[PDB]
Amino acid sequence: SDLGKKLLEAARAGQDDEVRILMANGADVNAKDEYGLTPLYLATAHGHLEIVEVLLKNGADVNAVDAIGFTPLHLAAFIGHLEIAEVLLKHGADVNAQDKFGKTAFDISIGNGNEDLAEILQKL
Repeated sequence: SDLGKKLLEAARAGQDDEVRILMANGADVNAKDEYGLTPLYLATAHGHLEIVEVLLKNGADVNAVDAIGFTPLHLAAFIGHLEIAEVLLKHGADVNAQDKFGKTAFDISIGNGNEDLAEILQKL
């Protein structure tokens, strides 16, 4: 909560080393900000691969959703971040998870012309 706020801030700002320190001190990996978002979502939104990997290793929730029902996998599909998608899948991101309008991460990747990301999703 105190450390959760600091963790949300470090994820937003791409502060890799601050994230590692906060993990080492037991910060809430799934802290939520006033927008209802978690460090994993925020780091994914920014393309911060190292921070994503660290959060996942410390138990970050892959099923956390935003206001439209986007999981971090949906967001990675939208932005086209191949490596972040791959690590989310390795940690159990649900390839069948549907947003508010019934779209899977695959659907999102195709809608946003991210062909390479669509391929890794189709494979699973």
